[PDB]
Order: sequence, then C-alpha cells, then structure tokens
Amino acid sequence: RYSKISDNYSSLLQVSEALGRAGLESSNLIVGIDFTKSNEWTGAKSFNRKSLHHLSNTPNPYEQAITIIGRTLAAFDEDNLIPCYGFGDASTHDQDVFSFYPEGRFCNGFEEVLARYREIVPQLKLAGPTSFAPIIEMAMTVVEQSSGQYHVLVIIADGQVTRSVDTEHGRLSPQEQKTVDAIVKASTLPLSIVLVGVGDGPWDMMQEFDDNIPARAFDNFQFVNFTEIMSKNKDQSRKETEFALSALMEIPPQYKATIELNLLGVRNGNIPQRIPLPPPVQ
Ligand SMILES: [Mg+2]
Ligand code: NA
Repeated sequence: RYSKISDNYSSLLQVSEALGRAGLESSNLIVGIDFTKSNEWTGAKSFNRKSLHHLSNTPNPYEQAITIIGRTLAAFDEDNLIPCYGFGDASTHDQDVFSFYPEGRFCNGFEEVLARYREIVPQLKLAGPTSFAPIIEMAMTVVEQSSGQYHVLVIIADGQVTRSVDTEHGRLSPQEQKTVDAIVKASTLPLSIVLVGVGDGPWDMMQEFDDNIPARAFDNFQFVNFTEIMSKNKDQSRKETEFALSALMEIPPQYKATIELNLLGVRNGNIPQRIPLPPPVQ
C-alpha cells in the first residue's frame, strides 16, 4: 500500500508536500529513544552484529529514522522545537524518561536532536525492561502544557513492550498494562503516536498488539517496521520515501480527527504532569 504510493515519490519534499495537501497544518514533533540493553544484540542481522546505537561515520538505524522523519515533518514545525527523551537506560529503566537537555529544554531542529544524541550515547548504561508508558505519558504532559497543540510522538525502539513470563496463560505485564493504558488515555489529547521498530525484532506480534488496543475515539497509534522497509532491494530514495509515508501517511487523518472531536487547542484537565529526569551525562 505505502509501497504502491512511494513508487511515485522520489523525495521527502514530495512526501511533505503531500501531507500538506492531505490537510496537515501546524504540527509538532516529540521524539523518544529506546536505550535498552537489547540494542546490543538486535542488530545481528539488520546491522552487521553491531549495537544499534553504534556510532561511526555512517548513521545507525536510530539516526537514520530520526533524519527521515525529521526532514519530512520540519515544514510543519513552526517553532522548530523538538522535545526529545531517552528511556530504558539505567537512570530510567521502565519507570521514567530523561530529557536530552537538562531542565527539560527542547532540541532546536532535528539536526540538534541528532547531534545531542551522539553526545549522550557514549555516556549511557543500557538497561531495561521495555515500557512505552513513560514516554507516552511525557508526550501527553507536553501536549497538555502546550494548550492542546497537535503533536506527533515518534518512539524509536528495538523491541516490543516486555511481556509476562506467564503470557501463555493470558497474563499481562505491568509494562503492557501501563503502555496500553497510556495509548488509550493519549487519545483524549490531540496526539498521534508512531512506534518505529528498528533492528531484528521480533516484531511479528505488533499487528496483534494493535488489534488488541481498546476502543478509542480515534485511532491514534501506528507501528512501522523500519528494518523491513529499509531491507528491500530498491533505491535509497524510495526506501526513504516508503518509510516516511508508512510512518506518516495516517497523520493528516488523525489530525483531522482531533479537530472533529474538538480536542485541538484545549486542555484536557485530567493529565498528570510527568517530570523528565536530567540526562545522565557529564
Ligand atoms: Mg529493547
Ligand atoms: Na514545535
């Protein structure tokens, strides 16, 4: 489907212009980066047995995804300010997020996101387990504090939310419970959530995860498999446009939904204020 569309898109500029014609207006971007220890081994097939957070003269999958999404959404970002958070390292585990800059200061453009990411990475201790509840709750808090301006939260991760050891008997983990609850509660705000999967996975459980999210006033969640798209044997430009479209094609409909439900521009009033930890760096 996005493959069929991308066959006509040679640049991210075209994708940006298409999003605009599709109704997307002022749109803000929040980025959350997975710093769990599994990043050390989920690059076995997709990244030459290197860590997915390996730094070098070629971008790792996190840097690549940030670049494509950032370049595509930049045109809609009026203040160019991107709240950016890490989670899953030893300072946050599955409980918190940390801001890329102290005092929760936002990054100035995706270029600063990328630069600051490279500074932070060598100082982190990767940990776990995996929950997206803190990062989704952080995004909720930012949306509320902005008085309901429309945000897209892009979570880039190398593994699904941690499951129960007794998952075979239908039991949910607290990580699953809180993450699903956060997705549902986030639908009371003008907020879209895109989960970008990098690395080997496994990601075969995501369709089912999506299907099992409880009913919401609008569908505010998308999963996109970066690795599967970028592993196709076609030109770089069209792998990039396919990924951009696969991640963002549904953003303008979702935006329109937040207007129809009168979520846009208002405070919900029921949103706990999550506080980001400082970046755990020198
Ligand atoms: Mg992981
Ligand atoms: Na913004």
